[PDB]
Amino acid sequence: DVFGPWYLGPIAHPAIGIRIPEIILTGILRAYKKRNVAGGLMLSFGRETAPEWVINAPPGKYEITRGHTGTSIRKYMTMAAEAAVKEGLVVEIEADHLTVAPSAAEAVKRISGVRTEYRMSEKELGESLNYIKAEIDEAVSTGYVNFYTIDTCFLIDYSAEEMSPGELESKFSTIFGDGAGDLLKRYVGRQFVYIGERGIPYCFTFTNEEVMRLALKYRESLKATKTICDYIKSKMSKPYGIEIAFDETPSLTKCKDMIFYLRELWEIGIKPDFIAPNIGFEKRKDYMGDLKVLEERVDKLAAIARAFGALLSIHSGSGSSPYSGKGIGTYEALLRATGGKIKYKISGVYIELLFELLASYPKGSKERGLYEQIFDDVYQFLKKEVEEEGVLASPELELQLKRYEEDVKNGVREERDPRADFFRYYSFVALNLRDSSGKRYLREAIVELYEEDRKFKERYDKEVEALTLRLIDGLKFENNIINALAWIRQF
Ligand code: NI
Repeated sequence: DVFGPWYLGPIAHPAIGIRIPEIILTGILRAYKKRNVAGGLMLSFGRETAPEWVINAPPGKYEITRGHTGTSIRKYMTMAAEAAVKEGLVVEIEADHLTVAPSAAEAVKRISGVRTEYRMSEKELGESLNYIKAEIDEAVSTGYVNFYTIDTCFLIDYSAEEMSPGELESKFSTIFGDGAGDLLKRYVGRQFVYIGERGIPYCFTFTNEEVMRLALKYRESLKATKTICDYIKSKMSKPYGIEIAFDETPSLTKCKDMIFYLRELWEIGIKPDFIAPNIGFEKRKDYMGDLKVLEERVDKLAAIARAFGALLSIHSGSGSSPYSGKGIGTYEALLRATGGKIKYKISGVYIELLFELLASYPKGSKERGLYEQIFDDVYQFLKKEVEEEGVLASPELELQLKRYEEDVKNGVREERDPRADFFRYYSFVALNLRDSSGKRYLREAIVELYEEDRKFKERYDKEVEALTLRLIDGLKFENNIINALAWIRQF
């Protein structure tokens, strides 16, 4: 009998972040149980979660952005595993975005519309890797981790695309040496053909110059991915999978880049189950492009991933509102493009939902008082970050803060609107703000409200379940457990 944490393999499934496992797990597991779903439960190792020793550190040691949910790796993994065992459910415990980066604030800025174009030192690379290993150690120590997403997008060298032909060749020869010819031979003068769900065969060929650029573009990303995957392999006594996070990049993912990246991974002995391309999805927004163009693009990239025994993993899955999915028509275009064989990720949307729910109670109520305190403390914390040029300060944040001010001044927007841009993007800091005794006072209050107020618990659980069911029914994950067991049985 199969239940609790299992590695599900490259099969269609939702994977859902649990920023406050205490309040979110009931509604999610209800929905999973109702639609007979094998789902993932996760948090991002670069931003949302952190090791215990980061979480339990005193105020001020670590940037607000590191483990900003207040939820440790041990905690989310143990709570989710144990909840699932208790509910008789198969789930996958995933470590989302193992992120190479100089800081969590940079990893956050990256997905909040902030132009930083920072460049990492060698010591920084080393420490980021050590941070990741330590995070891994905590995951492994729980006995429950099934799956890791690796994010080395910070290491992608965009200068390789702009090098002079003479500089290019010279660097290529020097780096790759006697392996240069082998590397070119894998690609140049070959017609690659990948067939999508549509039945359209897509043709790709490569010039030497293209291969040389791709190779220089991705060498550091590939090397770090290798180091991370070797460390995971050295520590895991149970089977697991890898996802490549390839989505937090400045432009759309190109077909040839992905062919190359997956193939080079393959050459060094890494076969991801999932790859997450940039397809034009943005955090906190319904899809803002042409649905036909989207389907076309996803059909191609899905076909490519398929030939490497992989599915696409869709990040930035939540949209403009907790109720909007990712826009009308968006799920249908993804399903046609993938025949339903797809992994889809959401996380932050559950806290947006929490906050708007609190905001919807009447002034006079404690629920709404709590909301207003959250909003006020966030606003003031961020003003102070801009004021003191703290770690989250940026021109973009400053503008959003001014936009909110202007709008309330001109009666365009009401005070404490949870839809104000700055709050939508930066409300996450609420869960890591601390009182003078260093407690996460707002996260503690939320959990208290939930644990002690029966009517609040009930309404939130219903909203969480409902949101998870919209995702499940929208992307046809109902009964996906069948393929998960077909994978597991093979072992
Ligand atoms: Ni993501």
